[PDB]
Amino acid sequence: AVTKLHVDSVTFVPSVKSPASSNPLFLGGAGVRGLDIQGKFVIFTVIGVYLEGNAVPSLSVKWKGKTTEELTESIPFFREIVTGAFEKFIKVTMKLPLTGQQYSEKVTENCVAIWKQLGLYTDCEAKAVEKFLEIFKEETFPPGSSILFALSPTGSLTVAFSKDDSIPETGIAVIENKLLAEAVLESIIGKNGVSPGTRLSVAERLSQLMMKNKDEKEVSD
Repeated sequence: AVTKLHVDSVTFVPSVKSPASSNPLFLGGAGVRGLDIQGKFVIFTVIGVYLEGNAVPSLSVKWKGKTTEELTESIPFFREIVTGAFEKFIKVTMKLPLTGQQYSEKVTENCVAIWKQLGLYTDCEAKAVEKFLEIFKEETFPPGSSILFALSPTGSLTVAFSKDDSIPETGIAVIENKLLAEAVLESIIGKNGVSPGTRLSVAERLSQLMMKNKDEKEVSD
């Protein structure tokens, strides 16, 4: 069930080693981030989402048996993935050239308003966003380069970069803020996310994996 995925011209492998924990993570799903510009659907980035193996049995408790459609429309299901006490990893590969400032401002364009809406915006989050922006401030990402995000089980966000599809053995910096960490993944597969394709892909694959898990345990190690 955990096969590689070909999205646009990129190929996401079945498993990657987390630059933060060095633990293996399986390919949950992949898709593109694009938008209609003057009549043409322009693809900006190609995204892959990886999850920790223990996430399958964890999610199975409440979601085993749900169909792809049921999981795709489920706000609670994806919120459980985003806030789950397990590691998540995101590989964002550029198709179009993007500057670190453009990209970082795009990923965080809604989180502040969202946190204020929920009454959760504190100085900790303000500092986290500032740090996030500083990390990307002077970076440039040509087509083919990648931005890697590792979300720890407790909410720490590790940021790393790559010139291609390779995954570095360690990250660049870590932002210790659960809300910002979750916001990065939410911006992709959440209800207000930018990639319907990635959300659908994750739903489809997890629906199948949760009905297997038991005695197949394909996400072990």
